Amino acid sequence: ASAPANAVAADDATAIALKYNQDATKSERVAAARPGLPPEEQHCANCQFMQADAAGATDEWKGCQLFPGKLINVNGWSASWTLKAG
Ligand code: SF4
Repeated sequence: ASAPANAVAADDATAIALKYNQDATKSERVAAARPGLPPEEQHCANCQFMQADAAGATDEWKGCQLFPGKLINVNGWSASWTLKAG
């Protein structure tokens, strides 16, 4: 439940550029509708680019390639998601 001290801020420069919503339920994913899988089934957990092996990862909060020294919620989402197809 509780967010980690280093939660990626939704309003971080990176989160802005990426449109990282932190919550997939509220996420613009619905509109952004990335290819691969329907928006409802998209979140960081399924993201090709996610560093699961983040230095400090935990189940709810994994690392994103572009967001070092913070963690993104696995049930969050951003624009450059891409369904894990590799
Ligand atoms: S690139 Fe992937 S892991 Fe990183 S914030 Fe976007 S959806 Fe999440």
